[PDB]
Amino acid sequence: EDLLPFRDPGFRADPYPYYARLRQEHPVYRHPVGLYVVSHYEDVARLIRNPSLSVQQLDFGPAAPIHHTMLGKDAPDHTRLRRITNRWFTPKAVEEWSKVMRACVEAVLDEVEKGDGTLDAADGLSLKCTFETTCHIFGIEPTEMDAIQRKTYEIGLSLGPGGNDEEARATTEAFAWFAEHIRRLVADKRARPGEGLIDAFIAAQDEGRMTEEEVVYSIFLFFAVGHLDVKHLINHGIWLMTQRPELFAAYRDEPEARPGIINEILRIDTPESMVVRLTTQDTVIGDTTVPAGEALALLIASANRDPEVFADPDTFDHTRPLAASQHLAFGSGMHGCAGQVLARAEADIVFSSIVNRFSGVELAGEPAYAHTEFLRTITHLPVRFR
Ligand code: HEM
Ligand SMILES: [Mg+2]
Repeated sequence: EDLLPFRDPGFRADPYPYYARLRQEHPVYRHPVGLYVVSHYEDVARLIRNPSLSVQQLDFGPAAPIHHTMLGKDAPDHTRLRRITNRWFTPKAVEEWSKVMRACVEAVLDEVEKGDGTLDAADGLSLKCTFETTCHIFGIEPTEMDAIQRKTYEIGLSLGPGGNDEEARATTEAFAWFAEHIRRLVADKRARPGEGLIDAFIAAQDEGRMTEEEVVYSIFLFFAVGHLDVKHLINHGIWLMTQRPELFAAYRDEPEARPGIINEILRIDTPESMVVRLTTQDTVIGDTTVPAGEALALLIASANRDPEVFADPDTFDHTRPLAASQHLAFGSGMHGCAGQVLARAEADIVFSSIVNRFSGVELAGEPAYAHTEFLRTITHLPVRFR
């Protein structure tokens, strides 16, 4: 705990002042859990691109199956796996996915506009539409959305460095649920092939480029990333529009401002706080040398609030230089988000659909949260459109 008390409710609600104290006093902090925590932008940016840091040799504990996915592999296995999916998430591919996302979003807003204008924008929009888009990509009908959201969040608790024993058991149970669910999806597609990403994983398996477990857990990974951080971008952006009507107006009236707005939502409340790596050689980080064999937590959320890069960093300003494009919310280096183009498209579709159809959005109740040391989480976001 000490300077980063992961399970403390105050820290989870607002960790930014804790990051600021670390940046000032301990840029490389040896945390009691056995992590070296790295809080400055300059150091995070260099390390996340350093090819000597490993994910494959990290102990993921109950989340070990992530080692059967690109997220849990070092090169060359990383390259092998990532090359299978690269063509599915290019700007060209995203043009197709955008039509699906747009239709889903527009259908939700049609129900809203025909009713009383109220919506839980979390379960009823950001989750629903990102999940349905992911299922279209895979080539399946949408089912088990609630379980998939819940069990992804459960796994997230163990990926956070504050995870405990009870959370670990729920995590292994979640992976068993996912593997059973996904094996049925794959069996169905072997029996009746389509043209979706699941079909592409099956083809890769049949060509000897992936194992059966790599197929199953890679589908898991895309279920999780297809909705988890992107729904926070959407949720937090909608919440900001309820608080800041000038942001609603700018999104609608200034198309050139839109990347800057997306970027500033991501910078101010980074959906995933950190990425973890293992050193494989003595690693110099400023005035500290970390031995080989040590786990590093690269605090992207702290980097994103570092005043050496972002002036007045705790203030939301969508008009920042270079559209706030220096943020590290999508990571960087070998593992830099494979879904960035899709995520930015999905968020843009939601925000543009809202501001082109309604005059404003307001809160219709108190939001609910489930923040952790690792994940920012809006669980319920009751709004009214007009
Ligand atoms: C705002 C939304 C998102 C944010 C902030 C985000 C952030 C990140 C970050 C920080 C990582 C790096 C993890 C590391 O270095 O350990 C990552 C990896 C990845 N993300 Fe995203 N992500 C988002 C949306 C998506 C979406 C919609 C997809 C869907 C394809 C996706 C797919 C991935 C994949 C597959 C990886 C692993 C890449 C690799 O290991 O080479 N992400 N994401
Ligand atoms: Mg329509």
